Amino acid sequence: RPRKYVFITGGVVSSLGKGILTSSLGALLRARGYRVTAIKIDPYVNVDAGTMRPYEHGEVFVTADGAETDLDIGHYERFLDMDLSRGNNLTTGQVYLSVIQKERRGEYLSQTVQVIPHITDEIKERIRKVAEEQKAEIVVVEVGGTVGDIESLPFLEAIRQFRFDEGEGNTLYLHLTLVPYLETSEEFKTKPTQHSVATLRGVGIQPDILVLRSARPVPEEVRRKVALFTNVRPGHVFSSPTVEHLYEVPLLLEEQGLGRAVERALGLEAVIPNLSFWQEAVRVLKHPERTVKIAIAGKYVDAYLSLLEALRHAGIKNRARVEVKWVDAESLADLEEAFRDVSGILVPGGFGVRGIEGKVRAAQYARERKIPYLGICLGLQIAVIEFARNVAGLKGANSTEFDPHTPHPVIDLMPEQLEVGGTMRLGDWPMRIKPGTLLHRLYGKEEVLERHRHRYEVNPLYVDGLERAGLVVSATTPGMRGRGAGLVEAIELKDHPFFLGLQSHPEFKSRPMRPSPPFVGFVEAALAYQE
Amino acid sequence: RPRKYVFITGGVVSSLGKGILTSSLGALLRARGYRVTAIKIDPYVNVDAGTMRPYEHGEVFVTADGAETDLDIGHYERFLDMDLSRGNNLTTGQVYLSVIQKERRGEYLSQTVQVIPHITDEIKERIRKVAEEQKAEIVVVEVGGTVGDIESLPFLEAIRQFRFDEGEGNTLYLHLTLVPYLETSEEFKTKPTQHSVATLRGVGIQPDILVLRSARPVPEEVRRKVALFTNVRPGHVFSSPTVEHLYEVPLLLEEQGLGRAVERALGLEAVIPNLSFWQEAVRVLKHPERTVKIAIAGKYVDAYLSLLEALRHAGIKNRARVEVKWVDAESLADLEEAFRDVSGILVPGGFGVRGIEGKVRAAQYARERKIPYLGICLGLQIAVIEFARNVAGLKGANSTEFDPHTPHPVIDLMPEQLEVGGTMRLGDWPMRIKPGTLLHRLYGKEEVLERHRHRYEVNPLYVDGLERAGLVVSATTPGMRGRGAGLVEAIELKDHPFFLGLQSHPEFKSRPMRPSPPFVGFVEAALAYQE
Amino acid sequence: RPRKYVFITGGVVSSLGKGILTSSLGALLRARGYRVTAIKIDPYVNVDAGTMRPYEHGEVFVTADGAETDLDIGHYERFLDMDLSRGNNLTTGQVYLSVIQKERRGEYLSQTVQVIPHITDEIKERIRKVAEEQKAEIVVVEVGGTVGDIESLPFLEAIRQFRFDEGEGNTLYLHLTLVPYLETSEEFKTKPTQHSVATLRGVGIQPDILVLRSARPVPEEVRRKVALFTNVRPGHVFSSPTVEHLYEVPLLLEEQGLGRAVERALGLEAVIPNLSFWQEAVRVLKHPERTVKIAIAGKYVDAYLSLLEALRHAGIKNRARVEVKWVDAESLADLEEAFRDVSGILVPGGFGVRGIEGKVRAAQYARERKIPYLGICLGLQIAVIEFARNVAGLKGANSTEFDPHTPHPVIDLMPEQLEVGGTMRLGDWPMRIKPGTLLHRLYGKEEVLERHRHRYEVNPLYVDGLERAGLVVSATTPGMRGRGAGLVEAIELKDHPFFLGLQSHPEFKSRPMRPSPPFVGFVEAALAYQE
Ligand SMILES: NC(=O)CC[C@H](N)C(=O)O
Ligand SMILES: NC(=O)CC[C@H](N)C(=O)O
Ligand SMILES: NC(=O)CC[C@H](N)C(=O)O
Repeated sequence: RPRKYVFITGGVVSSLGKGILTSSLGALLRARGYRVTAIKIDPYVNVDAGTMRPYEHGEVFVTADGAETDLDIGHYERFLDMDLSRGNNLTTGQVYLSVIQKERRGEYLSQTVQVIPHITDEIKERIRKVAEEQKAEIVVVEVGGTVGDIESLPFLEAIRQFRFDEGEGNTLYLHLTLVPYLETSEEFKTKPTQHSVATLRGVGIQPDILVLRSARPVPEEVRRKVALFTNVRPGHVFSSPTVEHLYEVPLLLEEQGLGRAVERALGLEAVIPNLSFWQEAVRVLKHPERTVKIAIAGKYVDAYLSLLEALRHAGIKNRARVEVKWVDAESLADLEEAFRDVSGILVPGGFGVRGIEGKVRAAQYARERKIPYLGICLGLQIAVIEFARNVAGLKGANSTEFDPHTPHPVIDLMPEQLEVGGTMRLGDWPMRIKPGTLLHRLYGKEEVLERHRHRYEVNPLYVDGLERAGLVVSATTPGMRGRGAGLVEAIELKDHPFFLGLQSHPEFKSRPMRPSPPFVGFVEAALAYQE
Repeated sequence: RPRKYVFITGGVVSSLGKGILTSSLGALLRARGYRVTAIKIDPYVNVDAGTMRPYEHGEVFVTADGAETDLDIGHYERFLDMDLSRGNNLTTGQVYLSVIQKERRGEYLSQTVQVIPHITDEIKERIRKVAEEQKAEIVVVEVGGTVGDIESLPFLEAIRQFRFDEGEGNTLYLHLTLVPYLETSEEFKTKPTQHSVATLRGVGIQPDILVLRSARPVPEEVRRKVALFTNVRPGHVFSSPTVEHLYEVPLLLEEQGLGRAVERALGLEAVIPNLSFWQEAVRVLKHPERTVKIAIAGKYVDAYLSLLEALRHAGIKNRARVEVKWVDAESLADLEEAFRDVSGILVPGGFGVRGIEGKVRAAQYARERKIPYLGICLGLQIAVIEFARNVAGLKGANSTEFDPHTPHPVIDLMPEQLEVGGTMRLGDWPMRIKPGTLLHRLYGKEEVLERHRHRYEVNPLYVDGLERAGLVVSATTPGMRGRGAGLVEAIELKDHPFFLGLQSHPEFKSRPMRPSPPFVGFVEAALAYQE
Repeated sequence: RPRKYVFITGGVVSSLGKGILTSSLGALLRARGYRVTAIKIDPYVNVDAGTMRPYEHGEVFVTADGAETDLDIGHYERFLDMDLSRGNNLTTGQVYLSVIQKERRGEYLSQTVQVIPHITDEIKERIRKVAEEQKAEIVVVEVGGTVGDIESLPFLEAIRQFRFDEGEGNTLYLHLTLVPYLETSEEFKTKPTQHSVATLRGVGIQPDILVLRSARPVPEEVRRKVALFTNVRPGHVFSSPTVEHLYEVPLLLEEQGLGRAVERALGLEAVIPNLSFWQEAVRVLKHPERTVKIAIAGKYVDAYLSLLEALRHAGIKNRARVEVKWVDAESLADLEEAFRDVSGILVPGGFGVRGIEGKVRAAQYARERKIPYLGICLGLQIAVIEFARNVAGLKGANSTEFDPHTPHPVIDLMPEQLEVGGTMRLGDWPMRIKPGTLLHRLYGKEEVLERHRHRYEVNPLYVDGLERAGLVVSATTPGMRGRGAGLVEAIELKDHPFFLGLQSHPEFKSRPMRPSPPFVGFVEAALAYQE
């Protein structure tokens, strides 16, 4: 049974929702029982998303293996319901760096190294390597950038070569384009699509399937015209209309027949997908039994893409619509009005002093006014800082990240004793939950894994005291590779309806099919608070 | 002093308002005192617009010389304020037919005839010939179609050759493209523009000026990015935002600096344009002293492009906003409600029986209820028919176009005596107005020219009787080339506030700077009726 | 059983021998028993080759139906061994003229007519119409021009559309390109091929087969590289090396596997071609039993393409190599040296006085010195003129074409009595051969058809006298459609080893498989003369 490859390119304009299309096709294939994996090719020169801002210009996703990748990997994980790794985000920097380092070591045996075939071999090899490791039966590869630009050329060439390498029936090429619709003229402009496919053909790729992005679905007559001038059969031209909920996409594509078309094109026996989860999730999103509002007091108010997705997953499970009120951390200054008509307060992650003191106030206000509180990473550090100051009377308490000279570094770098150097804790780390805690009630397990991306920890030296003040350490980590043994992973308050914080980013693991308990509980408590 | 040529191409999509851009640049140049002319190249194979439907799929304009052309010629005439001719609408059919007929006659002297240079020579020759006849100092040529399609290729090549033929400083190339704007992302997508210009460059043309069509104006920073990747200097990239009134375009383009950029590029001494007319016309359109509503009882409710423009011109002169209520002729069946809140009824032109009887009812209703009435071409024939039936008691009266067997053909083909064969009366025909009539009051002249396009006339044999019944022949034509001597050109009613009809299409000559009197009076009477 | 279409395009440069490739594939298919036909698309604007010079810039072929076409039709007829017609030479002029005339007649029903789909529909319709009339099972269509130029675009689009129209397995696309070979570097440059195919793909066509034109055959390794970067399978990339004899082409292509590849691609059951004729003809050309030299006293010394082919066909049948000595008619002035080592003199066709008197001398010299003489069309008129002057003593005798005022118009326009106006006799005309003549000995029939293209005939009024002088009219035509009844078609001399002339162009019908008797005899007589 040969491995199947489905490549996805985009044309006309850079933004078409190609990430969600890839994810949606991934879901339709997994809904058929196939073992699938998606690879996001990002033509940029950055080796990885590690040197970029973690939130500001859009969230940087973190995989179980600790890789910092493009946010699309998160989409992919959510729609396919599986962990991806560093190998699922391929960049120009990675490819050129390996090939270049390889020829400096003389491993190319004195020959002249070139984009073709050397850079292109590296690209294909990485695509196959990761698909092998994940035992994929079908692999969906999304080419970032836009057909017609310079950066994606090496990648378009690389994937073009797969048809010959893999043999007939094992590769399929899909191209997504923009079809402008004039509300007045009431007409769909297909020329951009025509020119884009012609350009793609010029580099050597003939799409087998086309998806036309437009405000509304593209009429059959129009789709036929496009089919005939592109060399794509009529039944292989589909629409990608704009929709209210992202979860609707897999459904509308399957209904039009994308799934069937794909199976056939790959010469696979027809399998009836089970889309029961998506259908119900979309039903819940369109008809919530109730709706509650919570506030996100962040300093970056797609910076919290995974966070917002996590809230949505929890909402669905609670059969409730979760409305988000964005509260600018720094502005925190009438809290009564800022959190008016708010049944929950969430303090997300971030770096830098900006907004810290503002978040501190939100936490205090949420602790005193018995308002559900969820703190993620920095959110926990904030809570620890606010508790340290106003409950343990540790005046000036803070994190050395914000005040390197505070007299009470309740949050500081990795303790020298627990170190092995100046690197963050990234990826999955085991978390031992304490029985009888709120954390325990939510998970229902005593041992779990959550993903991390931070360089500051709760200072051990202060734990004993804070606990005496009434702070509960509902979770700790046994460490990993002899590092961070004993570090605090979660904190909560006993005399509060819902006050929880975690050092990790549990949003990163949240899947619409399997919500993150910390968020499930947060939403549940919110609803409770709303009475 | 060399003749200057400004070529205008379009890219990305077929609809960008390139016709109005051409017209607007034409206006800015005439506002500088230059003798200008515009040529519309229509890549279609039709020799002319003569075999197309006159109204249904958009109006077919008629020039003073009787040529049936694309509607853009009308725009051109209105913005430049000058009559154009058959030579101002160049088509593929015209070009290939002349070259082909020429080689069949052996006039190419036994050589192999080809698209290049023979078809391209014909195109350039026609462009120069018409510009010469019109003594143009600056000629604006608009290339129909979209860069990247097959049909316009011979024309793009033809105009590319002008740079070398005319010598430096005498040719300028402008390209209009679509820049999609995402209301959400709040971003302008410039890739389509980039790809389009790259394609244009590929055929051999480097634009000197670019105009970016988009919902809103394109920011300076964005325009600079486009300038740098297209080879067009920053100061030569302009915006074409969507606007309320067409007359605003010349103004916004001049303000941004298109006029100045053009003069400079053509090496002409700066001239301060006088845009006083446009500024006031736009002021009137934005702030009408009053507004009246009139109904258009037509069978095609851009079929009446020139008609609606004519109403707008009249409105401006009357400093009033004219609201049009579309009344489907055929549906005419409660007239009281159909013309409710209507201070004027206009019955436009058309061919075919469809809606005739419905129009007849509108006329009768407008004659009895003393409601201002304006009938254009068919509009007059309708009025004559309704008057014949209900005032002269000529039962069954009609036009032989609708009832070839009516016992009273008050409207029929060109009288055999007045003929010279089965062709329509097209283009300007002299009209002798009768002193003391409503027609006379409106024009203020006794002799004028109006454009025609019809094959039916008021049957002479019935004039005497109809006049006795009370119908007034306020105009007749002395004929032309010994044809149609004596034919009725206009009719009106003495005992009515405003009841007028003309055989010609006076909308075709209406200019915003010089409104058509028949419409000026119609609007004036409407206002009167509204009290 | 579906009709199969094989399209042939050319890239990089205009001259690649694509005409002979088309012809050669045609031969391989007919050698398999298929009914085939070839259509030559000539992108030029000339409706037909009728207004071009008949010889000067290359011969203009004439088909049985009297059509004047591109010389490729001749190749086609020779390799396929079948008569083609006007419909086998499609031009831009024909296509645009029909569509244009059609819309002027309003036959497009008021719609806007465009290159696509109207011009393209006309092209496809003409291709199918002619294939139907000829009951073709396989049709080979050659696209003139070069991929990448403007003129052939409408045709490339037209043929691209056939794949969808005809359904899978019924269309095949072949592209011929130039692969430069550096004699020094000893390398084949494949980039031109790469860029050309990329351009072809850009217009929407993916070649299934490629033929690389180069000085020498392209190595397998190189062919594989081209296959991989063009999307064409390795076994479908072939070579077209330069060769000594044109007849070698079908053979080398079949040997490489073009025939097999084509049958398979069209989903046809393998048929073993019988290439026995070509193999022997090539054997004869490489190893002639003998060789003789004849002189061609023409005024255009590919003007005589069909003539030279006819000589080659005759040579093969006589198992002798025929060497041609070009003798410039006008220069005729030492005949002894001009015809030194010449065993035969041929005077071909032409128009105009230039060289007439020179040809006259060659004829006289050939008649007196008992040297084999073959006169084609003008060649016969010359002989009649020379005989009239020097044997019948008709001083000043001539053709009115050269001397409108000669006192003895032994050759003049179509006799007024035999006319029906000022048109030439074109295409096949029946020729009644007289028993016992040299003409009869050669053909072996009394009635045959030969193709014509001339406007001058032997003046009847002079026949009687010339016959008395000793001239023999070995053939006459019963006329056609009541025209030219009785006209002289051939003349010969009784007291001469070989002196023959014909009014028609028997070269046009000569096929390598079936030589034209007049030439067979001419060569035979030449050999005889050489002793
Ligand atoms: N993303 C975050 O929440 C980071 C919190 C803090 N900067 C740390 O390094 O721990
Ligand atoms: N356009 C018109 O108004 C045409 C009216 C009528 N068909 C005529 O030929 O006179
Ligand atoms: N091609 C020819 O041989 C033409 C001969 C001569 N011009 C004729 O019209 O008969």
